[PDB]
Amino acid sequence: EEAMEMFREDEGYIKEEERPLPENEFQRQVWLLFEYPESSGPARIIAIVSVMVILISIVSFCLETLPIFRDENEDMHGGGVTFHTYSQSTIGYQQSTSFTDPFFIVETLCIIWFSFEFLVRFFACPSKAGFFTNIMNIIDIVAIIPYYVTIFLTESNKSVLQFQNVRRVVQIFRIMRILRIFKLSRHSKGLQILGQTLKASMRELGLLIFFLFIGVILFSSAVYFAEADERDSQFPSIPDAFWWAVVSMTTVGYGDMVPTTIGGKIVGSLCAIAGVLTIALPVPVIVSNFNYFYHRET
Amino acid sequence: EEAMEMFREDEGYIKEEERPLPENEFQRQVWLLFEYPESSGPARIIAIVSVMVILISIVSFCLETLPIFRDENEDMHGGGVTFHTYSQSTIGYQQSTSFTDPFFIVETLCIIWFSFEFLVRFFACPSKAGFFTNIMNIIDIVAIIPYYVTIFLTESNKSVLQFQNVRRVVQIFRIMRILRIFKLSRHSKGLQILGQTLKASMRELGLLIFFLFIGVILFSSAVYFAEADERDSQFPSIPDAFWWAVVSMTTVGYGDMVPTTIGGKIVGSLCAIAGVLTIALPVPVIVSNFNYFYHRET
Amino acid sequence: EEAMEMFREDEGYIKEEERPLPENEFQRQVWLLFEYPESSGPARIIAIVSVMVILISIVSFCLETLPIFRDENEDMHGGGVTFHTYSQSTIGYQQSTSFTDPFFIVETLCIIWFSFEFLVRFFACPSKAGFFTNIMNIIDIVAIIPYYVTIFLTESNKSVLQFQNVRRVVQIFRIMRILRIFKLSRHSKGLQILGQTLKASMRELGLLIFFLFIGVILFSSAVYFAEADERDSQFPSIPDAFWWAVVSMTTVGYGDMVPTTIGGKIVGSLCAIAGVLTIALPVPVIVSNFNYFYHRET
Amino acid sequence: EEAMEMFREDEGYIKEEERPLPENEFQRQVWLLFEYPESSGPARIIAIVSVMVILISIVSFCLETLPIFRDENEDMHGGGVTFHTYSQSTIGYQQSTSFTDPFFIVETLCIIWFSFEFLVRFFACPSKAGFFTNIMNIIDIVAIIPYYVTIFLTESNKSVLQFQNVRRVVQIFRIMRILRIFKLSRHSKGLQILGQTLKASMRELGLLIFFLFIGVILFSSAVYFAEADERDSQFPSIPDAFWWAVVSMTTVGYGDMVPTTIGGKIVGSLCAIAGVLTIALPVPVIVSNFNYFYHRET
Repeated sequence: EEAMEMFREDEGYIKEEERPLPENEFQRQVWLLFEYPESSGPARIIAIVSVMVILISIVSFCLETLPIFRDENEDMHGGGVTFHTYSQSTIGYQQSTSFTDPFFIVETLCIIWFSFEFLVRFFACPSKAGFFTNIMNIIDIVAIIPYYVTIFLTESNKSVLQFQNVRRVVQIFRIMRILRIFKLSRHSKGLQILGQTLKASMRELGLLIFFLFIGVILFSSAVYFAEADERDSQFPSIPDAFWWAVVSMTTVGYGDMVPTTIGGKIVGSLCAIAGVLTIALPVPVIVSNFNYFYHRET
Repeated sequence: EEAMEMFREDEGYIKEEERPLPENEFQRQVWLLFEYPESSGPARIIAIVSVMVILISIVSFCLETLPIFRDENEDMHGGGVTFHTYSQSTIGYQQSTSFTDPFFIVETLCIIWFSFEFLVRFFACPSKAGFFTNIMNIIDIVAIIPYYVTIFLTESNKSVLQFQNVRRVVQIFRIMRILRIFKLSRHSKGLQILGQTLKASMRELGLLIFFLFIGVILFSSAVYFAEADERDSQFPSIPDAFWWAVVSMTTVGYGDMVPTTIGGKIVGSLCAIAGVLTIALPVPVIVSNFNYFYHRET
Repeated sequence: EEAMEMFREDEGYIKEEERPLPENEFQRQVWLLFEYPESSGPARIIAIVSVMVILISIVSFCLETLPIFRDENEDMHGGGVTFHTYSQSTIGYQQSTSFTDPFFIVETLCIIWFSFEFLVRFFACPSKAGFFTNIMNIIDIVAIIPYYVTIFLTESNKSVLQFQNVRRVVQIFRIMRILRIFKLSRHSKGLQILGQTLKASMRELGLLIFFLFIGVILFSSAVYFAEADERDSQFPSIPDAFWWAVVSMTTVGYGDMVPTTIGGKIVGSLCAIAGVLTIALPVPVIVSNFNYFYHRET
Repeated sequence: EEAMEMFREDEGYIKEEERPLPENEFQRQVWLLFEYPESSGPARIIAIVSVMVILISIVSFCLETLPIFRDENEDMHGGGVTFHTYSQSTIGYQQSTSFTDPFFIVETLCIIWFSFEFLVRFFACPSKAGFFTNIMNIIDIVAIIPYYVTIFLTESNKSVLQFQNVRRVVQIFRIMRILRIFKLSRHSKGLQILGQTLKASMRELGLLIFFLFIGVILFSSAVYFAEADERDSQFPSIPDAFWWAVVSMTTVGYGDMVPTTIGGKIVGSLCAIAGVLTIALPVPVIVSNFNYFYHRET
């Protein structure tokens, strides 16, 4: 049994996964209801629920921004900014105990599900200390927080001049809601394969960014000086032209700004070729890993 | 003979195709005239006809939309909308027993060929009940339908206020004519290989769309809030910015809308790289299958 | 010696190249001076000359079009059209026995080299009948012809009303000069490998064009009807939208015309993905051949 | 020991690296402090310093161009040109013994490090003659020079009418500062793998450029004549259209100029496909080498 384990690790057939139960025999049993969808029919249903749950939050998150509805705000004409209208304009919902804001309800509804997932999952974990080394528990935590950041801003604060301390910092938090989408990782097998391919390429991915950081700087400058002697130049500075080379090394290619001089085109056309020769060097490094981690289940 | 068949299936040399005739001995014989082009010279000719047939419909379909001819319509100046002018403007041809509309003739001509293909092929099929599991018979059916839907709209309807019930539903049908192009599958060997490669990738293709659906939502939002505090922003909402990230993860890159702020470019430039790292993960999954299904004839 | 040749052909080590000399013993000897650069120092020199010759013609061809010089034409203001100014405006040079046009000299100089290559190569060929099956002799012929087509229009014609018979047909010929660039094939080893890779892919390349021809039609139509109900639509017809889908299946992506409606974007964004899934299916079919034909010299 | 070395070279396990010390025993000992970071803690620190050094110069180089600061120049309004304001406008810093220009200090500070790297590295080299064959010493030299070219222009010249001799030649030098970024090659292992992959591809890379040079010329001309008979054409000449085909063979795709005629689109759409069939032929030639040179450390 000892030289067989050294054989499979060389082979890579290393599956040491053994889910220990919580030992309560119902603290154990209910734990497996929320750790394994394959134990029963209703065990699937929880996954069937929670996968659908995340989508409901997202559509509710995206529709707040819609100008059928953000133009149907408290500032439907958009004249000033109030302390209570800051929530309708920079938090995207109207907090009220009456809760006439429909989205503010729908936002809140999923959070009740997420904690009752998570907290019940926290109380029934066998491994208590190493709970926060698991990455698929971290996303659970970061999801539920700007909910509470919203409320403590509303409940605790009864004062003036709070926007001069932190107001766009609140607007940062309105983004960071967006990484609730990573909660699908617990359900998709395939999204974890991305999560492992990146985990197995964190140095070779750094070959890409560093080779692009070289490519950006070299050709942003070299086009800036060939487009230098215009009064009418589209390239005012070199950190303007960092936007230009990533538009043209990644071959997206926009048209917002394009070189105009005879030299700036000759410079500009090398950068089109060299972006192929910068992305494609460490891409098949990655994709061979992803192909390997995909069929590694077989 | 028993352990040889288990050998070839492991190998993949599994060709169990055996075309049974219809047994009529002319019901059988004429069936093979319209199932196999290789039985005779004229057996090729039917395929040589029917391949040329489909093209004639397409050019006749596309030229209806041309403003040498849709501007040479009954509303050549475009003032109003009549019940009979709905056919020339939303069905694309003028139905008449005189049939002065030339395209309306040419459209009708191919349909006579298609049924006389199909209906004769229906009566001479050996497999009678399993006729509608064959996908290359489904396209035959979907081709001939909006022809009849056009006529029943003309024949049965003599009444007022029909556009308030279904008029854009008619305009849907004018699209669905377009999938007559898939009828070439019966003739091209290579188009069926695409039909099989997709048939062997319907989960791994779903890795692509789901990894892109992740990529779209994450960066559409993250550019929306870095482009937030403009009165002059090109990004009014987040479902506006779903158009933006598929223009920029697929590296098409249009120029209709591009970020402008300092933050929106830094967000916007990550999304150029990440679209490479989203398409290219399950593409060589597919292309290895297609290369495998191509030479599988050898 | 017989089962060794069957071995190498299976292997692919099939090099039956045996250059028979012209047998004149100076017709033979001068032949190797103009077929093999490796026989001597001066044998290289002709190859060094003729490679430099082609470039001289090209720069002379491209500079005619330059508006430092085509605006310095006989119609420097561009008011009318003369029969003698047709050469300076649609043949790009001024033919005269004085030949004051400098480019018209430089154009003429190279043709003297090409024939004295070719005609001397014609008279000293061992194989006289199969001379015109060799493709690298066809390019020799097609190069020298529109030179003579230029002169016969000048020399033979002294009459009126020739532009109503053929005038843009002359302008066709001014293009077809451009395939003089393929004359480098006799000199580059690498350009012939492209010439062989295409020669070994003429069916599998046809998988690409036909899969793209499917992709173009299916999405040009499907965006035309989602962009139909505008008075302000960017898509007037469907053969307008053939330009649109090759801008967007090949992911070039211009911005001349982009969909605007909610449906036209959803249609338009599928076509971005599907162009990856159309180019990349028969590309590694080709590139595996090119990699094979490249190192086939080793 | 003799047939083992012939074995490893076939294998490619050829590591003949033997760093001979300078033999001074402190000239030797200090040499390893500036050639090997792995000898000690402080040996790392010099590499930790000098990697951070280069970045400081770059940010200082890029920020000079910023119109928070180049508009805060001596010509903050930009009316004329002085002999002393040429440094603030075309050398990017204000040279003085007072040195009130802050960047001109920060520029100067890094050069003191680079020479004290290099000159100390020069005096302690074992190999003195072949010092300038090593490429990672050339980059050291070309870095430090336009610093001195700046000073000798200021120190030696006290005269008039120097701009009519060389003024944009000075502006050339302001670019050539930019290749100080290649100094990271001594530190990154991965950037040298790029440096070796290009060193192992200098003929096969030339397959790419020459196949593109063919592709550019053939389609720039062929679109010029299909877009010829406009008064309103976007393509004035053929070397205008060299910018067009590299925008469209590399599939960047800008929108600055796009064909408009019916023929110019049919020409223009072939060039989209053919740029895929020109980049992708010698790319996996390269990327296989880079993948090989990456893991060649293992």
